[PDB]
Amino acid sequence: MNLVLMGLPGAGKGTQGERIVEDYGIPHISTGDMFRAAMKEETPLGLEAKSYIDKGELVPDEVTIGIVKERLGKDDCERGFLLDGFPRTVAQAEALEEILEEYGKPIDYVINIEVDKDVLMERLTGRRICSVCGTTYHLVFNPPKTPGICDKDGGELYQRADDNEETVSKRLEVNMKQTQPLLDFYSEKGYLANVNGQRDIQDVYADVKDLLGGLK
Ligand SMILES: Nc1ncnc2c1ncn2[C@@H]1O[C@H](COP(=O)(O)OP(=O)(O)OP(=O)(O)OP(=O)(O)OP(=O)(O)OC[C@H]2O[C@@H](n3cnc4c(N)ncnc43)[C@H](O)[C@@H]2O)[C@@H](O)[C@H]1O
Ligand SMILES: [Mg+2]
Ligand SMILES: [Zn+2]
Repeated sequence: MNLVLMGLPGAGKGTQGERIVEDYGIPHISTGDMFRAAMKEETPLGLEAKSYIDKGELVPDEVTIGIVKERLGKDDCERGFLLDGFPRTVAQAEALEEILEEYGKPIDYVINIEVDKDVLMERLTGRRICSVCGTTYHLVFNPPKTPGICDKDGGELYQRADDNEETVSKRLEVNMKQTQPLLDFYSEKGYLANVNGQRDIQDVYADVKDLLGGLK
């Protein structure tokens, strides 16, 4: 089960991925999460990536591809993996092709979670994340039972630094111009799957799960 999750900022990659990992147990590989973890530990990678992430810009291809290549080679990817937020440029897609060719783990499906750009600002500014487990909530669409705290572990929730109007706008701008070329790239390969992401979380996952049967 080799999967790629793609979608505009806030479309629900992390939300849907959390459901996939629970049902199948494949590693959830999010480049965004990897960069932020690096930013927290203040590693050289983290500091370099921060400049781009804080502005809502894409981190350069070379360094991004490098960390994904190493990640996909780990033992936990033996039965499959879930890429989240990578690739997000045709160049990264072409690089991944070579990487998976080397590992002998070609992509089964590229799942595009389609959501109108006009509703994503609301999805992100209203997002609140658990500082302990990283699961996401939304003040309106999926609120925690007790405001400010995680339903699972009681951890304090926060708002990601880049989820402000200005940066969200840049993120949408930067990723929107990369969207059609990526869709065309995978449509040509014959394994692009489009899912309507503008429905309730479990309804979206129902369609996502419909694509996962028979992948080992
Ligand atoms: N490959 C790469 N190359 C170069 N640079 C890279 C890179 N990868 C990462 N980067 C850098 O890292 C930065 C951050 O990357 P990243 O963390 O990947 O940013 P992102 O792509 O913008 O995605 P998000 O995490 O913000 O949203 P999501 O789709 O996972 O949504 P979620 O499930 O939380 O949902 C959002 C909200 O909506 C709610 N929600 C979810 N589903 C629904 C639903 N069905 N209905 C209503 N609300 C919902 C949630 O509760 C939540 O509040 C980038 O901007 C870039 O700078
Ligand atoms: Mg995410
Ligand atoms: Zn939590």
